[PDB]
Amino acid sequence: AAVILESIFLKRSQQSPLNFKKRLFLLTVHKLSYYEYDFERGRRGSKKGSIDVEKITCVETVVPEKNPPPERQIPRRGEESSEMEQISIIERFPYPFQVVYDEGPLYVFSPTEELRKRWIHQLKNVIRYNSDLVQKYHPCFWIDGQYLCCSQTAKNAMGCQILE
Ligand SMILES: O=C1Cc2cc(OC(F)(F)F)ccc2N1
Ligand SMILES: [Mg+2]
Ligand SMILES: [Zn+2]
Repeated sequence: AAVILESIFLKRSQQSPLNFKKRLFLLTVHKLSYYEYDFERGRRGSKKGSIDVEKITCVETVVPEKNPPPERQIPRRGEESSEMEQISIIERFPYPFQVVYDEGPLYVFSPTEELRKRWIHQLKNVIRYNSDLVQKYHPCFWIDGQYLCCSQTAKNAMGCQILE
């Protein structure tokens, strides 16, 4: 079923210290998938996983990390080169969004706000007919065994904030 979006994003892996990995994400009408990227040949490398779109309960932005490492900091502008600074789009991923399903949240970092907006808008569209949409979500990341927003310690805890 047609490719809706295809992007290189930094994702937080399921667990140990948190691990972030640069992966290609593919949205079709029924599946969200991710791949090791084959940079040299310009293709999808090895498929690493998939979830059914119909298992998604919620998709929203995530309050940014207070102390992000450089890989997730917003570029200052002109600190890399004099003009045409575009390679940041595969080097820096400071705009995070979350896909909630049964297991709890998947954290994905987008290199630009516009790309994050498109992914959220297209994800909301494809999950509109989902049976288990929640009207409550966590605005902050779950880190060190709890959600920063409400200190709850089940990854599948009901959201502490209502959705508009
Ligand atoms: O380590 C990981 C990264 C990841 C992403 C994910 O969502 C998916 F497939 F991309 F839609 C589901 C499971 C996992 N486990
Ligand atoms: Mg660089
Ligand atoms: Zn919360």
